[PDB]
Amino acid sequence: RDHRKIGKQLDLYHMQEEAPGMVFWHNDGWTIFRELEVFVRSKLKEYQYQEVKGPFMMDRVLWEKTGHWDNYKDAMFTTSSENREYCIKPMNCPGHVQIFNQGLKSYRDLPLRMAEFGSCHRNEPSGALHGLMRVRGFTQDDAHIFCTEEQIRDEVNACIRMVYDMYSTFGFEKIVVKLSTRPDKRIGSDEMWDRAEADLAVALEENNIPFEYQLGEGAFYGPKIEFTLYDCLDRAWQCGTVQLDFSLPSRLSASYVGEDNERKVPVMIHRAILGSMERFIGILTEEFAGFFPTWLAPVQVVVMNITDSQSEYVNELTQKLQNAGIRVKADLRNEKIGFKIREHTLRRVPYMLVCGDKEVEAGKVAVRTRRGKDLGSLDVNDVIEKLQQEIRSRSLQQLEE
Amino acid sequence: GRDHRKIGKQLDLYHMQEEAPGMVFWHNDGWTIFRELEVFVRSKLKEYQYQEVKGPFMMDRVLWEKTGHWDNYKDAMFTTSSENREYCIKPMNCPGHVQIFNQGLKSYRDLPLRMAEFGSCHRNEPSGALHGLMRVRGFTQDDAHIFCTEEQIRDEVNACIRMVYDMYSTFGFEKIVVKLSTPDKRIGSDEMWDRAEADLAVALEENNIPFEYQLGEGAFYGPKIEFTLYDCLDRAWQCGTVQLDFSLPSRLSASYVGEDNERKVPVMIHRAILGSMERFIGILTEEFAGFFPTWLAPVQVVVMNITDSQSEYVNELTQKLQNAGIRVKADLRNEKIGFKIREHTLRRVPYMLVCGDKEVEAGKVAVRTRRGKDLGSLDVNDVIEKLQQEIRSRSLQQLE
Ligand SMILES: C[C@@H](O)[C@H](N)C(=O)N(CCCCCn1cnc2cc(Br)c(Cl)cc2c1=O)Cc1cccc(-c2ccc3c(c2)CNC3=O)c1
Ligand SMILES: C[C@@H](O)[C@H](N)C(=O)N(CCCCCn1cnc2cc(Br)c(Cl)cc2c1=O)Cc1cccc(-c2ccc3c(c2)CNC3=O)c1
Ligand SMILES: [Zn+2]
Ligand SMILES: [Zn+2]
Repeated sequence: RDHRKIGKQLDLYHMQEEAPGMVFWHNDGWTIFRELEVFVRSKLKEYQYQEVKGPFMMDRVLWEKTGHWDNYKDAMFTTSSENREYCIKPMNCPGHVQIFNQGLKSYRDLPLRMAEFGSCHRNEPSGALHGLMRVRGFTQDDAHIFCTEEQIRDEVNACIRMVYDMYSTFGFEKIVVKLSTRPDKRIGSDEMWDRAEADLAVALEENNIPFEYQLGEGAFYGPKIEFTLYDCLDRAWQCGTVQLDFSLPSRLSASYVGEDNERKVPVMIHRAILGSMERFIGILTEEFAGFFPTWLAPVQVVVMNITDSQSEYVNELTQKLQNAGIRVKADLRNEKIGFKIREHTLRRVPYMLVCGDKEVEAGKVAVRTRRGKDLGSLDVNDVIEKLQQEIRSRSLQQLEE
Repeated sequence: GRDHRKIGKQLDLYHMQEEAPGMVFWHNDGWTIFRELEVFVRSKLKEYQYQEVKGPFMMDRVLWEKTGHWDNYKDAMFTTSSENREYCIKPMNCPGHVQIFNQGLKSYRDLPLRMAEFGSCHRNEPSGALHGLMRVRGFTQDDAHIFCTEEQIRDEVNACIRMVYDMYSTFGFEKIVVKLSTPDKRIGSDEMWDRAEADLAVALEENNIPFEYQLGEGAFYGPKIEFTLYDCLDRAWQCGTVQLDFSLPSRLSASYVGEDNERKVPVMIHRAILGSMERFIGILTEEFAGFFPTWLAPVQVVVMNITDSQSEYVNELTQKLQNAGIRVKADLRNEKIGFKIREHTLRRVPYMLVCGDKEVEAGKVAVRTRRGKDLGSLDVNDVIEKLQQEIRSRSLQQLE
């Protein structure tokens, strides 16, 4: 269960010292990545998020106004052009605000949920890099919610439900939650912090979630909830975060027209559920030990013949699975069936549809799982329908009997 | 008029600001168009048997010096530093494709290798030469690199040519001008070039493509075919390029084991069809004047009521359309039908479905196009089936 080994074995990705902590995604690895994007994208639609794309770099002058510059200048990649310095974004928040500030905003437009698969870059020390876990070039399942103070509880509530919903898909039901409270050096009144910390607390209570405090461990611009998941080895991974921000909107001159017609500053909620797509793929790899659920599998089905006599049955059957939308390959090589099964089992293909003389004559197919189970000879159409159901529902488990 | 900058703001597709010169902020409706365009290309990538990869945002200046590109293009390259090492923010995806190829023992049977990528690229263009989505600093390339044998070239260039006219046809671009670039300075032998310039020439003749030679403007590393498509205003846009590279593979230690077990440096075909995804979206925005084909439209359908009596019938039809894979919104606002229909006609919504008492009673729906054509009250299921076909076929034309 090492993502760096399974990564080389299943030809998912590689990394080089010409680009430290920046992944080269091969075909099969990029297929897992994109299928994860499609999953999150379906949750963005379900939870009523917009999806945007922001530039890779912006003026240092803009990044200076955020108040992150002095603290994290050493971690930020810079580049120059025509006597102007540009930062390579390590965060998507300031870009999301620029999009928000285009056109006059109203109380009617809030809550405004702005998601992005934000390609971010951090100048992290090369010694502290490790595979897909610690990287320089990463992609966040990021979003920023612009809302009123009245709307915070409802929006954090929705973020909490979204976290547990998405984690359940991958079989993560043991979640540790930590609410980080006002730090010694903070912006805003104590009353603002009382309400904000309460808003996160009540939201967790409203979802019947037991949690604990990380005292004074909150950011200077507001308190945060952090979600830690436990894999099948009972190893703790901090992935999810819901962070309140009473600073950045004001800094970058974000405003809307209230119901009383008074120009107000929106509250910003920073939220990431998976956190780093690269790290989460890393975690899933070790979690499943290369046995990715069918919907994530780079190749979901290999249709294979015993002899040359079934070559055209395989081609017709491969075409049907293709048309059904299943990631299917044909193995028509001059090799024994045991060799074919052995090779595709090693590559962790969920299903191997074996076609012999008896399968052709009956219009059926023999299904073998990568675990080595034999489901017997089934009707071709009934099998496709079942594989479609297993993919559509993003099921963790394979076909029974 | 049909300015992509004006339409971009009107339909909330994109914005650009001085804090990021020649860099696009893709808003929700604009990012929807962008992604549908990616899905379209991916459908062609599957059809023409292309694998899809993703490369690093930046690589060491050492690698870009080995390519020979630093020499004359360093002034148009973005550079950053980390731990006393200089890195180049890539203006191209070619070197990164070779690194993926180099990882794994490549044989002659693994050729041809068709490696595609939506390559996030950056070049430091003069700020004065920037305009809209057409000339930018930060762009996205529908790029691919074909690793093939010297003999496989002509066939793999045919596929490329076929793929160009195929993809251009979808958006309704039939007027294409082609140019074969043959230079005083060059790598390798004159016999090599006599076959390389002929591989491109015969491929265009076989396909009955009239082309004009551009003697000199090719490259030292090999010749190129440039494709220029024409919009409804007869404006020229050089979008497609097919470039043969004999240098970069060898210069970046690329090799495959041949049929005779001899280590041969593979030939690299550089191909981009749309070119810049943002520029194409720019051309498309002006071509259609914001009236995007249904399959590209940010919002494809709006379902609306005449009174609060049909509100539930609307919410149900909305769900059935959403379940059918159609981008649909419901308009149950207390506004006159003429107000509603104008707003979605202004937003260039292909289809406006209106639900009156007569529509509810018959299980039907009144269909109006953004062109103002009243198609009348039709069976709900027959409409959804007709809309599905229009989207899944990527039809330029609406229901008449
Ligand atoms: C949730 C999202 O909207 C938010 N914007 C964000 O990105 N956050 C929230 C907390 C910020 C604390 C303060 N903080 C922390 N680190 C910084 C680093 C830099 Br550089 C700069 Cl300029 C600012 C900061 C900064 O404000 C950080 C965040 C959240 C989730 C995963 C990751 C994350 C995950 C994996 C990796 C990395 C980051 C870097 N290398 C990896 O391998 C980062
Ligand atoms: C087809 C694809 O695989 C190919 N590799 C490629 O990227 N090419 C073609 C090969 C010519 C090399 C000459 N050339 C031109 N400019 C450079 C700039 C830099 Br910086 C560097 Cl390092 C090298 C070069 C360089 O070799 C460049 C290419 C192809 C198609 C569209 C565009 C292109 C389209 C739109 C925009 C830009 C570029 C920049 N700003 C825009 O708005 C660029
Ligand atoms: Zn943020
Ligand atoms: Zn190239």
